[PDB]
Amino acid sequence: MSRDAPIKADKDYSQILKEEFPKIDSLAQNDCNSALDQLLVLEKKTRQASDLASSKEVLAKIVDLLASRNKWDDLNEQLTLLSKKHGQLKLSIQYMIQKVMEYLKSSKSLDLNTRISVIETIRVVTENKIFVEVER
Repeated sequence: MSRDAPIKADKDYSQILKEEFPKIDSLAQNDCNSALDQLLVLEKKTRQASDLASSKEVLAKIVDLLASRNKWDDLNEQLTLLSKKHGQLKLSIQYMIQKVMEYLKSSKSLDLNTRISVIETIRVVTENKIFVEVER
C-alpha cells in the first residue's frame, strides 16, 4: 500500500464477501459456474436482509460472474434488485446501469439479439426517469 493510513479491517456486513472470496479463489479459478452460485447468492441475501452495505460491493462484480457465465439475463434482475421494495427515483440506482454497460455490454462479444433480452426488458423499468438526462 502507498498510503500512510493503516490497514484496519473495520469489516461491516461486507466481511462475508471478504471471507467467501478466498473460498472462491479456489473455485472461480477451477470452475466459476459454481462460484456464481456462491458470490451472487450473497447479493441476493444482502438486498433482502437489509445487510446491503455488503451488496454494494458484490453488485459491481455481478457483471464479472453473472453476465460472464451466461446469466446476462440476471444483470437485468440486478438493476431490478434494489428497485424492488420502493418506487424511488431511478437516477439514484442508474449508477448500477454502468455495470450493464461494463461487461454485460460485450460479454464474449455478446450479440444484440441476445442482449436485447436484457436491455429492452430493463428499458421498461428505467425509462421512468429516461436514459439521456441525469440529475437535471
